Amino acid sequence: DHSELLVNTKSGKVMGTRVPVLSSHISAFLGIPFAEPPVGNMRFRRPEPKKPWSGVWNASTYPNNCQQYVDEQFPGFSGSEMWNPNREMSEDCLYLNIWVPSPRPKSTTVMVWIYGGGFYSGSSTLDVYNGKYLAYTEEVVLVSLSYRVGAFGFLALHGSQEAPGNVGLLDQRMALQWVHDNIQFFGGDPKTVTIFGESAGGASVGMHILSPGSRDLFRRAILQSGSPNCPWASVSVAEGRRRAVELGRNLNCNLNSDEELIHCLREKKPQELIDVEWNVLPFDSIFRFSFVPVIDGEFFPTSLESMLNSGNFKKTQILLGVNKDEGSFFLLYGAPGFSKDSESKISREDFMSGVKLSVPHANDLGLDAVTLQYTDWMDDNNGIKNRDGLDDIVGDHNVICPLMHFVNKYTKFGNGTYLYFFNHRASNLVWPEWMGVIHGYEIEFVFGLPLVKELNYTAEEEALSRRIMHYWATFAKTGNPNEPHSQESKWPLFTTKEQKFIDLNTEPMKVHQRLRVQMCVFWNQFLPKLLNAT
Ligand SMILES: c1ccc2oc(CNCCCCCCCNc3c4c(nc5ccccc35)CCCC4)cc2c1
Ligand SMILES: *[C@@H]1O[C@H](CO)[C@@H](O[C@@H]2O[C@H](CO)[C@@H](O)[C@H](O)[C@H]2NC(C)=O)[C@H](O)[C@H]1NC(C)=O
Ligand SMILES: *[C@@H]1O[C@H](CO)[C@@H](O)[C@H](O)[C@H]1NC(C)=O
Ligand SMILES: *[C@H]1O[C@H](CO)[C@@H](O)[C@H](O)[C@H]1NC(C)=O
Repeated sequence: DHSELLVNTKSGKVMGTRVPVLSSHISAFLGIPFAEPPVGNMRFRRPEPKKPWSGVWNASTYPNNCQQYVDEQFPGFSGSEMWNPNREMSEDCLYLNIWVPSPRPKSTTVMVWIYGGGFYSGSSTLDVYNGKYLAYTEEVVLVSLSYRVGAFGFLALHGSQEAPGNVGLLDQRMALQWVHDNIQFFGGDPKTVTIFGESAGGASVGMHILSPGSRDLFRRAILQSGSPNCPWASVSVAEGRRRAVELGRNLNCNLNSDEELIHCLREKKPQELIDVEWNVLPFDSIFRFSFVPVIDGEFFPTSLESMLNSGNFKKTQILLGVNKDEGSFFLLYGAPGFSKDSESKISREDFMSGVKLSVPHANDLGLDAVTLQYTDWMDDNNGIKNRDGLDDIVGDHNVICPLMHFVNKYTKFGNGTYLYFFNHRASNLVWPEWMGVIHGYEIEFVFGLPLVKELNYTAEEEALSRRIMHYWATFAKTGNPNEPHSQESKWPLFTTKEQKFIDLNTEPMKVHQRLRVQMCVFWNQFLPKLLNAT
């Protein structure tokens, strides 16, 4: 080798870069391709594996982020801008990143990060997805993948093979193929790969657990605030088709045959599709899960629920959880009365509307049912209560109760579940109090940022991040987040009978049972039953 930053891989030779890590240093390989650029006539198709290359691929800088809608609701605002692309956007975007410990290890554990963003945005290159503190602190090879989002990734004319749909999931699978085939040269154990991810990354993980074509490519799985059965995470092939033809209609396109339609859509510039993306949604939910995975009979042989009942999925160990206020950012962005700079107390009227916004698929009875469920009628004009109740509505319906359904289903067949509730609101949070513990805001703990002194996290936050990185890495290494026979308090296994989970915050650990049963019984059993009858 005569070098640490040089690696020969079944695709090509790769030149690394040396990086500082809290006064130490590590190796890092940025922007390694794993597939052919999906440009021109390749748009909306299955990816192809990268054609192997003569020479030294300069893997010393982050790659172009994929093409997505950017978030300008708060220009200049870091809380919101941290999530936007920070490298140039381009259809040429299927690369990946490895952080290897230094000195290069023998065959140690690999974690692969799959970003979220609702399947319409996201980027592998964000400050908070910086793999170096975790790769360093826990001695793991940390990969981060990238995948087409939006129409580029999920336009779906089932029957067609030109835009079959799901292709963004296939992007991830191929990144995962590549880890299977090449991570050995980098010091990592291809028999010890944990895929982890948040939001749509969390659901993508769960979809790889489910899909036959992906199960064999990894060992263990972490799902953070996302689950494949989330209502924003998939659509029927009928509704993908319907939505895809509506992108044509919106862009003046021939609609007689798929060939016609795809051809038209392939001619248009990127920002053009992005600009009419919103306008495919029936009406509506706020924000733009236009193009998402399809239940296609291929990647997904049958319906998720049926897969999940029959046990048709990978049986291994999972670690997963939710944040206390998943819903808060949705309300801020899409619902009246809710604004970044006020306490956002909610009139009783703005509650009726907010309910309607959050449960689009429901009839008047559904809305009454949800309203009854979440309303204190001894004090129905409390604007804090109404504001918080709406938050819980949105959080439970879209993240917690689908996640709890998945957990109870998986655990009947799987080989060990661990379940967390992250309810710490960070000291240095730039968002207003009423949002609480926000969708996405445990990521920074997982990826080590509170160990950087520059960023003003408290010491008790430094200890939390260290504890969490350990749980995560110990779990990836062993299928269990606890240390062999250590003094520290044990995070119990989640079981069907007893359903224990822990909080994840600065106070000493507490174990609980049945995370949000009452509401989840409502969302998972009662409400669907009531809508199917009426
Ligand atoms: C209620 C209803 C639907 C929901 O779907 C999801 C899962 N993914 C949604 C992410 C797509 C919206 C992201 C646009 C802004 N990017 C952010 C993202 C996240 N958190 C944010 C918090 C505050 C402001 C912006 C955030 C975390 C996920 C990455 C994108 C969560 C969720 C909650
Ligand atoms: C995970 O699976 C392992 C192995 O597939 C299970 O361990 C076996 O348990 C049976 C009965 O408990 C024993 O007869 C064997 O000695 C164990 N085998 C091994 C290889 O350890 C284990 O119980 C499963 N874990 C969970 C939490 O479901
Ligand atoms: C790798 O690429 C970047 C792009 O500007 C450059 O800064 C860096 O010095 C290059 N290294 C080599 C080996 O050329
Ligand atoms: C704490 O650090 C931040 C960096 O995000 C810095 O901008 C800020 O000025 C510091 N706080 C105070 C009170 O000076």
